[PDB]
Amino acid sequence: MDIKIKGDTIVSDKFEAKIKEPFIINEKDEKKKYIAFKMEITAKKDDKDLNPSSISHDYINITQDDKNTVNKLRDGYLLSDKKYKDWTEHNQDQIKKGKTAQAMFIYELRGDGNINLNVHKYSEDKTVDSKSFKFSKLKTEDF
Amino acid sequence: NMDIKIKGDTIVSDKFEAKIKEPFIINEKDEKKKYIAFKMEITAKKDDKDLNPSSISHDYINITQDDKNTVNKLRDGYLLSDKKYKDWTEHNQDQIKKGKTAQAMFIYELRGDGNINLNVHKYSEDKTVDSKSFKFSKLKTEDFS
Repeated sequence: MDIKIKGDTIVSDKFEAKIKEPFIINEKDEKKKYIAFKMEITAKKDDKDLNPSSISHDYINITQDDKNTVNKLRDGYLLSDKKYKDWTEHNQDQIKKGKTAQAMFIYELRGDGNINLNVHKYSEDKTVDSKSFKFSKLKTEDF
Repeated sequence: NMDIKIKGDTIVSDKFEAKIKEPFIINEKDEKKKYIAFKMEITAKKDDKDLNPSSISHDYINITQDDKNTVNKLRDGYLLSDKKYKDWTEHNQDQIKKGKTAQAMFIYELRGDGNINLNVHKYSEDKTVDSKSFKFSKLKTEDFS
């Protein structure tokens, strides 16, 4: 199945995610930082696999530039989430054929280099399209 | 298809060069198992997502160890934690930029106390193309808990 990024929007036969502007969660308690990608995913088929968590798992790689390497970023988990419940409460739940839900995906930052959102077809993780974000210009929310 | 060599203490290919730091044993004291550790300074020579250290070792390196009747293929090791070697393992999965060099470390599960051979083989075919040997007797050995 084929996949693209159109401006600010991921596009596939099965779904479209609108990438809201990402930002840092500064987890002040354990001096760790995450990058958070809010998104408005709208399901285009009826398919139990179409939950946001397994979308991101299935089709998205985040990486972050660094002095000698290009760093793959791990999935982030937050101690609690009263804060973002509005955007996470459906990260596990399937999306109805016509409908749109809010999702948010967290990755564990390491460094301060620019970020790349990559997109890859289901099986193969060769990057098919990408979007980059200047780190310097991302807004940063504490915890 | 791509060609490969060992020059002294260094691996050489069109895509990269690894410097083989002197290897050594991790004695995992908790589960009475030993590993051989190859620290390395890999420097990428192309731009290529496949060029991460893990998949290099996988793609191009066989370790073996001599034994009384056989010559033993050594498995890939995994350590319980790795605060200890984070310096050398944190990038084992990540790609290396066209001109840059990163520290990698590859662990193999020892079986026996025979001498070690590092073999090198082209991408597809695993016929050894070049090799280096290390006398086991003289390797330094670092514990763990």
